[PDB]
Amino acid sequence: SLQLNELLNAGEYKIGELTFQSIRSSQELQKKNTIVNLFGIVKDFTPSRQSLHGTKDWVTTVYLWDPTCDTSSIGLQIHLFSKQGNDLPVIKQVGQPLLLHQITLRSYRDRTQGLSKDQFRYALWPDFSSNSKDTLCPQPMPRLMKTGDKEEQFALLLNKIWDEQTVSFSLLSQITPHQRCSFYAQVIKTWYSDKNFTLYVTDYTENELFFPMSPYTSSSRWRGPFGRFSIRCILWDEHDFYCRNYIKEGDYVVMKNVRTKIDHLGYLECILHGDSAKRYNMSIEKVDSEEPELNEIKSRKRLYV
DNA sequence: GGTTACAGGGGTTACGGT
Repeated sequence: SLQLNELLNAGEYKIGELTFQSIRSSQELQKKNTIVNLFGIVKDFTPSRQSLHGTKDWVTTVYLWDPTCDTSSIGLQIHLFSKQGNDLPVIKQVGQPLLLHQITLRSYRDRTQGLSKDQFRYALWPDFSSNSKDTLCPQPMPRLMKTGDKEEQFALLLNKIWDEQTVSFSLLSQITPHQRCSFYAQVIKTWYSDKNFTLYVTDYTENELFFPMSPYTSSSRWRGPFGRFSIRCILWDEHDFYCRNYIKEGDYVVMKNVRTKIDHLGYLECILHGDSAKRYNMSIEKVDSEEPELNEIKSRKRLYV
């Protein structure tokens, strides 16, 4: 179980006679497009179907996970393509181990993305942990690979590791552009508007890329903290409706799996986009004032009172 | 080398106090 971890945590590894990369590493935003070989498990998949525009290629889309990501993340987005016919992976159920030889990574919308090479191969195993015995179904020949002994071990582990496991919290000083992160914070300020909800929140730790709140402005109802101790969060859709008249100035919140972003004028922000498709599993929820996880915040607050 | 498939998806100036 650990021999798996050990190789993964390197970022790159090898089975049979070819070299893999882990998912987390691979999610690195590479500007230059490179040739990767992947192995993980299908946390989400679409049916193969012909695409309607351009070359109109056959296309299935999948999200490969491994232990270098948290159990919350679906993982790396990969679109597989076939110009030659419908020889794409026939995926039954989640938790199927999937190897993918000869995929490319390419960044888009500030998110690293898999795109398959024309001559891509794959190999696919069942969801061993399922009661159902038919979780693999027969696969199109053209793009298979006869997998060796070692990789079939790997497959049973990944399904096990996944099955058991189905977060990592930061201070606000520790968050950087374009990441998914989780944190406790107290609310300083809110602003509803027609089109969204906004929270200004803090854990009383300075982040370079936060706005510097002046003590010297006139007629501000912000009483503190001053400088770069507060992030703005923007809640869309369901997150708006739940918080708009629920979360209030001075509440202590815990926010899970939010996405960070630099706004137009160059300050780091939090976005919770609407997420109907149960994909990102982000949350924001009130925390009881006397909780032990909140006392590090309270203490820090004395130091800026 | 990266349309198709993505989606989603979007909002003034650190106040305004809606």
